[PDB]
Amino acid sequence: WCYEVQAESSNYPCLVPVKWGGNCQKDRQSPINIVTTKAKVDKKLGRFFFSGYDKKQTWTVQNNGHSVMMLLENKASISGGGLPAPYQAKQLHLHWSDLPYKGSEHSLDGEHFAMEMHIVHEKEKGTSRNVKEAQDPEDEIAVLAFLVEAGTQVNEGFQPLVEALSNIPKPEMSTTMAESSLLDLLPKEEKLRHYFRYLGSLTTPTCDEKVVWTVFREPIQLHREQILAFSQKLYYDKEQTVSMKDNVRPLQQLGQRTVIKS
Ligand SMILES: [Zn+2]
Repeated sequence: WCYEVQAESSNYPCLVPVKWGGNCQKDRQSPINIVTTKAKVDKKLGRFFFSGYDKKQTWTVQNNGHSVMMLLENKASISGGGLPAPYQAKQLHLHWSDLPYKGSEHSLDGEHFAMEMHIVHEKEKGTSRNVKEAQDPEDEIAVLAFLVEAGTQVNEGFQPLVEALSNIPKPEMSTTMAESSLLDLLPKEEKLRHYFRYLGSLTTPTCDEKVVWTVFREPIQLHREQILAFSQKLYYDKEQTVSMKDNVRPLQQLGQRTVIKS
C-alpha cells in the first residue's frame, strides 16, 4: 500500500489511500478535522499518568519504508486521562512533510501542522466481553498524538532521534539511538492538561477501528532544520531517489461520532 505522493513516483504498483483494503473503507476512521468549538467538555477526562517515560535509555529505531519508528517494547505505560485501564507503550513514529502547513494527519479548525507524532499503546490486561459484540474492542489500542510546528530554539530533546536518521536512509534499516527518555520528546507536563478525545481507527492498513485517540492541544516545537532533517535524510525507495515526506492519510468523515475535550 502507498501514500499518494509515493505512488506517483514509485517504480511498481501499489494501492493509494482511496483504494486501500481492510476496514479502511468503514465508518469510524481517522484522521479527522477537529472543530475545537463543537467538542463537548467532560470532567471525567482527568490528567494522564506516565510510568517509565523519564528513564534515559537506548532505543531501537527503524525505517519501515513508511515512516521512522522506534520500538518501545512495553518499557513504559500510561493511565488516567479517562482511560478505563493502563496501557503499555509498544511503538512510536511520525508523519511529516517539507511544507509547514501540510505535515499532520489531524487538523484543528482546518489548520494542519509541520508533523504529527503517534505513541501507540495497548490495553494492559484482558477484560471479559460478550461474543455478540464487535470482534475487536473499540478502545483496544490507545494512541497519543502530538502536533509539531517550527520554532526558534533547537530542541535538544529531539537531537538524539534526529542524529539516528543518518544511519537508516533506506527501508528495512535499523540502529540504536543515543540514550534518551520518552519525556525528552513531549512538552512539559503542565501543558498536557488540555486534549481532545474520540474513538477511531489506525491511519494505515488494515485501519482497524479499535483505537481511542487523544490529541493534545499544545504543539511540540522543533527548529525548522530539525523538521527538514526527516525529509532530507529518509527515502521511500532503496535506490535513494524518493524522499520520505507527505506520509499522511487524507482526512476522513466524523459521521455519527462526537468529540469531547478536557
Ligand atoms: Zn501513525
